[PDB]
Amino acid sequence: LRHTFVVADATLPDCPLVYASEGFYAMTGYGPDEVLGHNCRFLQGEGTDPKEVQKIRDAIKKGEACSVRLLNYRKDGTPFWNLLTVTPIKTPDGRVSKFVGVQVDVTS
Ligand SMILES: *[C@@]12=NC3=[C]C([C])=C([C])[C]=C3N([C][C]([O])[C]([O])[C]([O])[C]OP([O])([O])=O)C1=NC(=O)[N]C2=O
Repeated sequence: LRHTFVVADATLPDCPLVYASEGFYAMTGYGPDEVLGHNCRFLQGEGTDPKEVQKIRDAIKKGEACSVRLLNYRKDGTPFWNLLTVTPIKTPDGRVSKFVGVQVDVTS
């Protein structure tokens, strides 16, 4: 039902976020001044499973949509489960331009 959504700029090497819904900011606890121009890998931490992470990277590198479940931590430290889904956006000539991801706090 509910879920946040963001846009990452693939034209840039590190895939920084260039847009985030109001839910993303509220959920994560960070403000646009702290997220724009960055990679949401900053929401990851100790419990975060590096193997799951390793899957998004590859999907991205390979430029394929992908969904995985990762443990993320809000700005206050409180952790939460993130059911993330990443989708690539290719130009008419096949090249990838942006990446779109939909986050969902499935902490149940
Ligand atoms: C972040 N959501 C998110 C949304 C998009 C559109 C993309 C492309 C990536 C993410 N990430 C994954 C992260 O940026 C990175 O791709 C992986 O960490 C693998 O690369 P590294 O170089 O860091 O090993 C998001 N990850 C999250 O944990 N939370 C989000 O909301």
